[PDB]
Amino acid sequence: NRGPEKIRPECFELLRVLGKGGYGKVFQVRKVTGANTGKIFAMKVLKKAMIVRNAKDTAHTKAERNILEEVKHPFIVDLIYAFQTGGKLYLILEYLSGGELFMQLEREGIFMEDTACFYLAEISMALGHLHQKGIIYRDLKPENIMLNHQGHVKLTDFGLCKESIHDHTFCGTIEYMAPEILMRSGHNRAVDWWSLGALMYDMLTGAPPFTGENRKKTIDKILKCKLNLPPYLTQEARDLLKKLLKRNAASRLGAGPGDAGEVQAHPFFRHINWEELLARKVEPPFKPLEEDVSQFDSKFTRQTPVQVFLGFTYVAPS
Ligand SMILES: CCc1cncnc1N1CCN(Cc2nc3cc(C(F)(F)F)ccc3[nH]2)CC1
Ligand SMILES: [Zn+2]
Repeated sequence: NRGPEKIRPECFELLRVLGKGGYGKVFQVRKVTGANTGKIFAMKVLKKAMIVRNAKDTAHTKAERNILEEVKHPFIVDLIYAFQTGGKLYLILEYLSGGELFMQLEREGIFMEDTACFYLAEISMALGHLHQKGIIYRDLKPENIMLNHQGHVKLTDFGLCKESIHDHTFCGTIEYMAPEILMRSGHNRAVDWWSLGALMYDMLTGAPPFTGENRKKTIDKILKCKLNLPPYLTQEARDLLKKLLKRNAASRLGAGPGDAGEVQAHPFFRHINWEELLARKVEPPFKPLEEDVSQFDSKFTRQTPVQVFLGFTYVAPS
């Protein structure tokens, strides 16, 4: 009765702050009008004025908008609306109440192989679909991996960088960045299987494979590449990681003509029914405690909101 919806900032109620950064804020919000009223979303708010200052920032912002519209997949975060005002860009994504999956590592100290297995497979599906659509993830990290309500993986940062720091690859943690990214010898589709390697390692030992005393030193360690394999590891987890964490790109598992399927065919995934896995029919090893703000804080509080970009405006179907 009266139109379709023109989604506006005033359709949402600002409930908590989930993330602050140089380029904008992530809020937790409730839709209060029309359509799903009462449903909870995450609302990423970006500052137009500062993005258009820099072309590399304009790219990711536009790409994120693109990818989230065009690349939908069960282990990738859903975009539900997008819209803009003068001076601001808004993105309303699904609210991921499970929180970060490396916070589960804080509590588990470390992840059981069979438990890491589930998370790694789902991750791989996402990465593999991401490739089928010609997208390379660059800087995958444990922060980029989140957990929906029932506790399944969802990939997360496709736009700008959360940092407020800005010192684009050296702003936050580099421990999960392939040598080539550091040697600026490009990237490639096999850069993401490195990152999967680093994540596995962390998932089992609680640390990235090579760390140093400081940046310079870190970068070094990584390039040096000497790999330390805790004893308590089963042969196949050993097997898998050797292959993945390979100095040279060409040589990593997942690099081949068909590659995320081959990664998946590895004996470490022998128990994984991809059919039901992607149907989200396997119960996840972790099911956390809808609005529950618990796993983001305590750091974040105080809710309040501070040419190109044509077609940014968007409503998801379904
Ligand atoms: C919007 C997806 C999401 C959904 N549900 C619950 N948690 C989520 N988060 C909240 C935390 N977030 C990390 C993050 N990215 C950021 C980007 C910015 C930027 F404004 F771009 F500069 C600022 C702060 C940021 N914090 C990961 C995704
Ligand atoms: Zn940055």
